[PDB]
Amino acid sequence: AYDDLHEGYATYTGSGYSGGAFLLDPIPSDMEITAINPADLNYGGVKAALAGSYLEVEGPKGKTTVYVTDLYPEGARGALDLSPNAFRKIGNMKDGKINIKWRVVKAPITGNFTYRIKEGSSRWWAAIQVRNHKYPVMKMEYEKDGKWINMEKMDYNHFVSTNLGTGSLKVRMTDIRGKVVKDTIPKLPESGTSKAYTVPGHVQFPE
Amino acid sequence: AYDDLHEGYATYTGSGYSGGAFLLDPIPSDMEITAINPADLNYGGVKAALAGSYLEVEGPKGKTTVYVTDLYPEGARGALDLSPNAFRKIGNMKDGKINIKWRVVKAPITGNFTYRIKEGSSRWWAAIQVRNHKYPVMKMEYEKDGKWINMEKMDYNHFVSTNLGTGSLKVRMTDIRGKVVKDTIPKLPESGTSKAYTVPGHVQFPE
Ligand SMILES: OC[C@H]1O[C@@H](O[C@H]2[C@H](O)[C@@H](O)[C@H](O[C@@H]3[C@@H](O)[C@H](O[C@H]4[C@H](O)[C@@H](O)[C@H](O[C@H]5[C@H](O)[C@@H](O)[C@H](O[C@H]6[C@H](O)[C@@H](O)[C@H](O[C@@H]7[C@@H](O)[C@H](O[C@H]8[C@H](O)[C@@H](O)[C@H](O)O[C@@H]8CO)O[C@H](CO)[C@H]7O)O[C@@H]6CO)O[C@@H]5CO)O[C@@H]4CO)O[C@H](CO)[C@H]3O)O[C@@H]2CO)[C@H](O)[C@@H](O)[C@@H]1O
Repeated sequence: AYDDLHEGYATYTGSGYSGGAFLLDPIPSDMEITAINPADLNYGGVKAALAGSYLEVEGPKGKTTVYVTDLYPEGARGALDLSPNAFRKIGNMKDGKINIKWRVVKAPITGNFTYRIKEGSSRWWAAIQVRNHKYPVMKMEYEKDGKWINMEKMDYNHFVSTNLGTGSLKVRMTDIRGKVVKDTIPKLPESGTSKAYTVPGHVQFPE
Repeated sequence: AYDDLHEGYATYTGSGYSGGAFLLDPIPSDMEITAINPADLNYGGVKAALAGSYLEVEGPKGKTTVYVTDLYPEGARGALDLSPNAFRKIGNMKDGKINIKWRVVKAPITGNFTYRIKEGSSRWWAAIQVRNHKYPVMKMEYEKDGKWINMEKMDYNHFVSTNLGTGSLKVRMTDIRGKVVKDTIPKLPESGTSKAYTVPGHVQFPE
């Protein structure tokens, strides 16, 4: 059915503010964040499906919302590793591990997607990340010669393809609800950029 | 390689000195070279098997030896597209096409292999080309955790693999006669190299 909660346990950690597997840096220190177990992270057989999602997390002392910035490698199904500023709002940190119920919620954000084009990217091979997205990005495609080509999502929260073609890149993104939106990204470099770079986008998933 | 024989036709072209498919630049402008039909290029099911090979070619007026630098995309079985300085030695330039016989021969070179590490190569993905080899290179393997891993030869005359591991790279090369030599290459970088570079090798195929 429509919007189920997930039972699990929360622990806490100070990692994930920097060097998180989803390459979402910089994370401001006042942000409530979490790492997420692999089974839940990879919903639908899509690697990093929940990367950059937001979760409402309910514990014994209340509820709070966290930004998913990292993998919780040894986490069981249902398990989250929150930042302590988030954890304290829903449980006593003396307890170390707490019972929780969580679910994906609409991101508390404004504006459009922002894209990050990974170092190494070119017309030959590219890795494109979506940031500032209101719901998990389950799918990304690009058009080439009138056909839409699926992009595999990677563990490091970018969508990848090869031989994408020349000129501007028409892309389309699908969320966890199945809503599809469409955008354009400027032509990829002749050859691999030494640095990742940012492209502010011009669409957002519907409310 | 010791013995071999092909019958076909040759034409001639000015291409292949620069920007040839096999990424063998720079080629001296007065070197004797040829482009080669796809069927014979991809001998034994190896893409670009004969890239960087040397052929002895016989026409009506004599024989000469040529360096294979490019693909002859439209050539039929046995067909070659020679540089005009090579065509001149074995045929009448006033003909647009000639009967030829040819065979893979020992490279008229001295010294050991040279490797070219393609731009963007790293421990995660690498494309390695062998240069200055006496016979066609049919196979390249590298060692990883005590096991030998085969690298796919690409159309662009490099061998490719992924997750090659850290540290210096033990490789082994097999020619078209089935001769095998082994060597070591310096470690690959942690991120895609910004520029292609060459590295001196320390072995050569036997005479
Ligand atoms: O999280 C906790 C967990 O951690 C675990 O460890 C993790 C660790 O935490 C992670 O950091 C790490 O994950 C990531 C890692 O996987 C990642 O790997 C990437 C890397 O970043 C990239 O840089 C690299 O990029 C290369 C591509 O892979 C490669 O495929 C691409 O290929 C291109 C070439 O670039 C291009 O030059 C080439 O050549 C062209 C030809 O295409 C062309 O052909 C055409 C002809 O011209 C034309 O005539 C004909 O008609 O058409 C032809 C086309 O069909 O020819 C021209 C010349 O003519 C050539 O120039 O073409 C290729 C096209 O595909 O190049 C890329 C260059 O960058 O990719 C790799 C992946 O492969 O790195 C990141 C770093 O941030 C890392 O995060 O993983 C580890 C391990 O899991 C722990 O294990 C665990 O314990 C913890 O719990």
